[PDB]
Amino acid sequence: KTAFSNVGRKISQRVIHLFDEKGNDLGNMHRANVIRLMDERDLRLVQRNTSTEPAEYQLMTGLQILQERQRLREMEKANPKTGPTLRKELILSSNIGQHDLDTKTKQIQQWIKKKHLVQITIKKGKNVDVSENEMEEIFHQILQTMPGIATFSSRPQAVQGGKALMCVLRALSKNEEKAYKETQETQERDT
RNA sequence: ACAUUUAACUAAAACCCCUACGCAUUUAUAUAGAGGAGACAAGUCGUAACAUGGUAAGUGUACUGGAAAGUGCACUUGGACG
Ligand SMILES: [K+]
Ligand SMILES: [K+]
Ligand SMILES: [K+]
Ligand SMILES: [Mg+2]
Ligand SMILES: [Mg+2]
Ligand SMILES: [Mg+2]
Ligand SMILES: [Mg+2]
Ligand SMILES: [Mg+2]
Repeated sequence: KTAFSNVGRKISQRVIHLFDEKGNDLGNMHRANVIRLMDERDLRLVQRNTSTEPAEYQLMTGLQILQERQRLREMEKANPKTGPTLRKELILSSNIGQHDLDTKTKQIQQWIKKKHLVQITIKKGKNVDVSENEMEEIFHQILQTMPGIATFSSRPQAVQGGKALMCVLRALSKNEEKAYKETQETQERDT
């Protein structure tokens, strides 16, 4: 995380683009001169933008730093963007039992309702040789439990020289979900 | 409930009842279906225990969880400890 707080007296860079407490642009200056300003005016230094090639810092009072920090947290509460997508993964075997596959299927379902990405790998079993098409059946069994709740993010693909298949499942987009409801309703009208 | 009559110059003859057992009660077997234990065997998913077993283990109790188990409270050492 990046916090809106006083950077301190030790500034990372040597050349610093500085602004005034009122926003007046003071231009670029050396960090040694900035520390002298912070002491002469009794002000603290915050980092407003780092993307700019010349590092941009602004002088601010403790009261201002508080108001901005309060402002920002009122925006994020109003607009809490879910930034990270978490890639959960399950390595399965071809000879997995039904009780174990039913347990791992329920686990996959809970990951999809949380809007995660589920990478499913299926590997050849111990003492067992299987047709690569048979391994692909498990993917369709897992997804069949989630008819209108999930779909192939990446379709089944052979990996490790064909020894083990791979896949990625995802939650259906809102548009794809309304389409499924529509198609399902049309079938209801037909029947 | 039943009630002793005839007979008696030797003495004997009459005497003969009916109510229970069932839709009760006792015990057991058979049968729809649902579970447990053990044996064989070692497939499936984890690695809970045994080493400080990789979060020391366990007792009681509570809650929770695919599963061993996890966590809380007290207790035990059948653990450790300048
Ligand atoms: K344990
Ligand atoms: K132990
Ligand atoms: K206990
Ligand atoms: Mg990861
Ligand atoms: Mg263990
Ligand atoms: Mg342990
Ligand atoms: Mg305990
Ligand atoms: Mg818990």
